Amino acid sequence: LGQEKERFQVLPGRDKMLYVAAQNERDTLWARQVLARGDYDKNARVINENEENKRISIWLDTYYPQLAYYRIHFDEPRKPVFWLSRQRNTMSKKELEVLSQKLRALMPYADSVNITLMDDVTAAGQAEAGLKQQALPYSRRNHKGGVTFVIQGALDDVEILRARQFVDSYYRTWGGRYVQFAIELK
Amino acid sequence: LGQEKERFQVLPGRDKMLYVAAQNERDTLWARQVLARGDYDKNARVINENEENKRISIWLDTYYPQLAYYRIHFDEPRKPVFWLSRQRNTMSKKELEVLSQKLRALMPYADSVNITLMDDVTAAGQAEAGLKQQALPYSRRNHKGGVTFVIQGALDDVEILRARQFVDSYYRTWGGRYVQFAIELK
Amino acid sequence: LGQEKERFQVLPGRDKMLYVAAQNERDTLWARQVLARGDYDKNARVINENEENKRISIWLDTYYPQLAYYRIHFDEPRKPVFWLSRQRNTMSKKELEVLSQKLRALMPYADSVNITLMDDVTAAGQAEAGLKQQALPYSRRNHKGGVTFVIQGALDDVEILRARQFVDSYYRTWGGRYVQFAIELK
Repeated sequence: LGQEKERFQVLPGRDKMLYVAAQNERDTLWARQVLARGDYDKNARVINENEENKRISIWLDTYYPQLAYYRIHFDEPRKPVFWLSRQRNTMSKKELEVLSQKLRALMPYADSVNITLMDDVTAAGQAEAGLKQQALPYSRRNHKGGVTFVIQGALDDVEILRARQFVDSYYRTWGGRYVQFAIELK
Repeated sequence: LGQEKERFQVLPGRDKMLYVAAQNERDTLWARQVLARGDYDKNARVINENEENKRISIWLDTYYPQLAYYRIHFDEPRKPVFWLSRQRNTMSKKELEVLSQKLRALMPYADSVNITLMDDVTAAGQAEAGLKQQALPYSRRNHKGGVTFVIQGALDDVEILRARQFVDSYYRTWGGRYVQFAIELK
Repeated sequence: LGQEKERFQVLPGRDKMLYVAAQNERDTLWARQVLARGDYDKNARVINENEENKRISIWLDTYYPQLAYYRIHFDEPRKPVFWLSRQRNTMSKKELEVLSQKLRALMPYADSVNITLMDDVTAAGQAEAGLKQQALPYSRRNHKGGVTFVIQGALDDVEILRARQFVDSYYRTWGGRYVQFAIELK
């Protein structure tokens, strides 16, 4: 990979394909272009966290429709970590091993998929803390199966930016399936 | 290094790579350019305190998410010092040796990473003292898990500058994870 | 040194480097330029009191952070004198010999570094006397760990100049860590 060794990871697939793991969309596009140039399109794929999370969510929409979960993390791409709700889980260890097996089959570059339970109260508390940290007025509204944090009042361009970066960061960690943020409209 | 011996340090890595330690961003960019010219990009890396602190923080966000800490200092780059909260520490000596080991692995140029406990009350007091030194009006607001110092009133261009330099200096020493500064908006 | 024998001193270093001691910034710049011309940059350094005081202060900020001190004087550059607070000293003779040893190592051109205790009440009294000498109105404000002298009223261009020269002189002798001067704003 050369000077690109820090941006990308090449992983072997169970499907005999090669996977290039990228860190963002701009690297993903560029990497796909390089592939589409040397004609490796049929033999290699470029992956990223955001796309893979969307792709697996589609599959879950049809196979595990009532599933209470957060997000998959790929800090170690050969061993992704699937974050599930601790409070809202209904499945036994055996059923969770089945899910993990089916997730592995969907990600040919993954040795295994670890299912890890995450606390809902913690999920919402980390959202609150980040808003308190920036002395942002907000209302926490608890609904059935989620929480909305409504950010209130006017904010300057800097504060609008700093709040957007917090929100973006939160979603990258937790996904947008449980806690959501919104901006007050008056 | 020649006439550059005072700005940079060359350190060997456990990964067989060479590390050039720089003092600021402008030296870091220039040093990377020199490397990108002689084609040492694949064999040498340029490091600085600010970038390394951000890089390790990312890793801690996922592996030690509840960790109460300040900052890593590199006054001796082969032996960085990781400043942890004395009051908010929950880990035993053994758990702190584990952390230190994992920090070492992340910094191939470090012989060891020393974990040092720093007093929260001291952290906030040094922030206060620096504001008192400049006869700056401020409110200290104690929150849960932090302190905000809100600098009040109008200030002339010189005083705005001298307050920014204090704040910048404070953050370089302590990081921005516990004590924060803000400017009053009226 | 020739006609330059009165402006500069050449001192040998323990590090095998040669040190040129200069009296001001303009001589320091000029001396560095001469060196950067004959290619002695890698073998000789130019030093001055102001820069050396800043350089050692940085080191003390991290190694002796609570240290109550004034300034280092180089009237005899091979034997600098480090002025410490007599009232606010907490260290024993042994601890002060340790400090002196570490200061020596930081100044390869110094045979030894003498640590000398200076009286805080004397430090503030010399500030007062110099202001009384010029029939300057002022308020002495005693704070915790320092004194501010606030110079009051309007002054003509000559008096503004004479007060600036006193202040500049004071700081050169005592540093700016204990007594500070300020100008009243009305």
